Amino acid sequence: ARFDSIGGLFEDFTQSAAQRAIEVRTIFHMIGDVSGKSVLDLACGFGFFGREIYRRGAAKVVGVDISEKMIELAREESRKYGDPLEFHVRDVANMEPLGQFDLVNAAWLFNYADSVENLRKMFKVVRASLKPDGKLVAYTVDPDFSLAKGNFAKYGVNVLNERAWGPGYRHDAEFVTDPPSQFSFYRWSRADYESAIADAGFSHFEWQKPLLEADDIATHPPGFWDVFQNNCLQTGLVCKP
Ligand SMILES: Nc1ncnc2c1ncn2[C@@H]1O[C@H](CSCC[C@H](N)C(=O)O)[C@@H](O)[C@H]1O
Ligand SMILES: Cn1ncnc2c(=O)n(C)c(=O)nc1-2
Repeated sequence: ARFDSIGGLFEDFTQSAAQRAIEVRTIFHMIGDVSGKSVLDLACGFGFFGREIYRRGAAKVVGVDISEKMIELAREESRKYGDPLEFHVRDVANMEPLGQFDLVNAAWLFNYADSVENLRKMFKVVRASLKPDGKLVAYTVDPDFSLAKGNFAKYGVNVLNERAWGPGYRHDAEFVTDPPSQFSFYRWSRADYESAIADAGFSHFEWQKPLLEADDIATHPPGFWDVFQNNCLQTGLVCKP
């Protein structure tokens, strides 16, 4: 697992990157009220979203990550904060269902599907993890990002290259950390996302713009967010059966 070599540097990135506050705000906007819900947090990393979802009143939270090192970090945080989250090491593309939840949160899962066939398998696994009236809240790479239109290093993610891969693109990148931490991600097209969504059994879905807000603009020099708005690397997504 690539994040076995990143470990705590990812949390360092979340504390220094300008984009992270926008991601977090947008995701909690899409999630809404979590009181009493069962929640599955996929690609959970050290558990940030599932843990804050628990703190906001969720009934039960389970986290899944392909990285044994990241899950060991997640488990240690739960011990440190005395919280009841449970974690599993799995590749979400090939995992067996863990129950049916009110809410699946997948912040930075689908951009790690390394083929369009695995993108489709992931959406089917998510649908099988949902009750009929549940919902998926996802955060992923915007299909329209183009490396030539502007890099994202000033917001925290230095994208290094761009290469055709299957019907999409693959990108090497690094989180802007001390020292930088390398990873690779995949940019699948909007059509392929929407096809994977429909074929998994989600009859409703909507893309969600990142919630850049007035105070974000006020606390940087004018134009700081121009690349973020003109060549955004990220987008939200909500799906319902
Ligand atoms: N196929 C897969 N199945 C499960 N987890 C995966 C995966 N591919 C990548 N990941 C995990 O996805 C995580 C991306 S980092 C994002 C962590 C967390 N969602 C947060 O936003 O705070 C890493 O921990 C990585 O190991
Ligand atoms: C995990 N994670 N966290 C924050 N931001 C990103 C990101 O921009 N991209 C492109 C990405 O693949 N993964 C991210």
